[PDB]
Amino acid sequence: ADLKSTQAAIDQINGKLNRVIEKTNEKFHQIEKEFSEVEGRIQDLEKYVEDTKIDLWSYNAELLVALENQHTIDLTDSEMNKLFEKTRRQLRENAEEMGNGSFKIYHKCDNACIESIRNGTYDHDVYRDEALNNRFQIKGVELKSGYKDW
Amino acid sequence: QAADLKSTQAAIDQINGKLNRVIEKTNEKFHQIEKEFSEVEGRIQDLEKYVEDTKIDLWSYNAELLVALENQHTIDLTDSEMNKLFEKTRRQLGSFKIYHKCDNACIESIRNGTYDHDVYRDEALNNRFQIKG
Amino acid sequence: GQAADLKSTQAAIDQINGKLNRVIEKTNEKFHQIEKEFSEVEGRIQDLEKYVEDTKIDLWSYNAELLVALENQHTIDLTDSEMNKLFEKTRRQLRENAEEMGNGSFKIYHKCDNACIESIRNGTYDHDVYRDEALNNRFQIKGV
Repeated sequence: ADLKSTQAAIDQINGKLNRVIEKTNEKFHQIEKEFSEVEGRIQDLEKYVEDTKIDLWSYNAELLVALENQHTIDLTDSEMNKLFEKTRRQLRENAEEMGNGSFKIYHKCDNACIESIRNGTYDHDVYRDEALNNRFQIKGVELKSGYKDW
Repeated sequence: QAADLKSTQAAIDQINGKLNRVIEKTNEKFHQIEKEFSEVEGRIQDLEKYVEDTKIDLWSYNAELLVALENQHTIDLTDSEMNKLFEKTRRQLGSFKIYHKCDNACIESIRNGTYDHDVYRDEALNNRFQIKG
Repeated sequence: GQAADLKSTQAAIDQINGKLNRVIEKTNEKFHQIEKEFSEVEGRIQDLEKYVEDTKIDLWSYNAELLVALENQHTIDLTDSEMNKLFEKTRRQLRENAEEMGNGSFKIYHKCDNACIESIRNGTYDHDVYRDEALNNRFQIKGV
């Protein structure tokens, strides 16, 4: 094997290898970034769902109180107390009880979280396919020993 | 010294061969990953729409019960306490029917939708080629 | 001009093969890590969807119960057209999402068990960060 041609078929292969190395290093970091975004969106959405749930339950508690205050219902009646306890159990889960029973609500999904859920997008990289490497020849030279025909 | 051509060509060809299998398998895998990502992102977008529809319909119901009670003169939505409840519903919001952002297909997908989850076929390590010389 | 030295060539070839095999093993491994993370993300979205369904039916069940209490209390008459639409909206949900135990009685079954709930609040994804492979340097086969 000729040295010149041999180190050419070696530099060619190596250059192709180095492109594949550089591109995969790159693509993997993109893929990692995309995952963090998707995962971030899911955590934001989970927060939004919790916030949504708590506000609906807080509302249920507030309606029973408004109706009681105006004497339309009496929360001491058995069936009404049961509904009230249902709301308190769900609120106890969140909020607090600041003694006076009142439940102070705290959102977990801030305005950035809300915006991310509403209009956030994702960095979606598309890999630029790599061209396969052409087959090589490699030139060969004659050993100086033995008969060389005319 | 002096490496035999024939043999050296075989080593180079074994090497280039495996390399091309790697360029090919990774070329494809990355497009599969890109696809699975798009599906995952579509599922999240569809779930967000479902969450919104679920929330809005419950708030629509709250507004509707308030108006029904007022209508039969049980409550007055302008009274301070009642108006606070009424304002919460307005703030969150067919008279009390909001069209769904998550359609039948959207609902089908978030509940039963499957994924194009490609499992990579491990490429074997390339054996050492012993060049004759 | 000159012939390629055997020992140098074998060297240059093993050197390339060594780097390529590192790439093969590392991509093999990374792709499995990527697949595992996809499954986790997908499972989490599925668990969140289930938690939303449970949240939904519990709120609708509450709506239905208040209507019954108000009716029993005679605050509302379910015969009126508007009150009947409210009742239909709550019954509607129970019928689709709960088991009819007879005579308008329903048993609510949750799709998101403990763990599903923990997973949702717990978070955590096996997020692998690839260790960059170094470019391979030029090997000069004895000569030139």
